[PDB]
Amino acid sequence: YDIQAWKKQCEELLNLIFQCEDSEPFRQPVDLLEYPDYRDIIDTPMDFATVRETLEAGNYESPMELCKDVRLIFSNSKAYTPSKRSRIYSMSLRLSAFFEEHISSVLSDYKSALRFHKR
Ligand SMILES: CCn1cc(NC(=O)C2CCC2)cn1
Repeated sequence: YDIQAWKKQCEELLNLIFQCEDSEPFRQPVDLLEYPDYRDIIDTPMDFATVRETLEAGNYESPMELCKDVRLIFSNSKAYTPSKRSRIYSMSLRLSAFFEEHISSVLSDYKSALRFHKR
């Protein structure tokens, strides 16, 4: 029933993601010098350092907001990929499955804690 517990849970999940080799293309913003057309395709860049910094700044109110930004990292990779078999996109799919597997309980616990608070 702890309404604040999601924050440390998200910090720990981000630490695991940064240890994962599959996160390396997503740890910092996409390099616009190496992918010069990136902003012609992607409206809202997102990366894991931006997510971590937003969390540490106290600029997420809920784990749902964090989850929306993490999902944007994956949807950007899918939208920019030239192929569904591309290396970076394939890494995003594995990392997304890992993220979804771990965020599920964080979201469930937060929503149940909030329902208890408003009972
Ligand atoms: C396929 C386009 N794309 C590029 C990346 N990553 C980078 O450019 C690295 C420079 C630091 C992050 C991820 N996706």
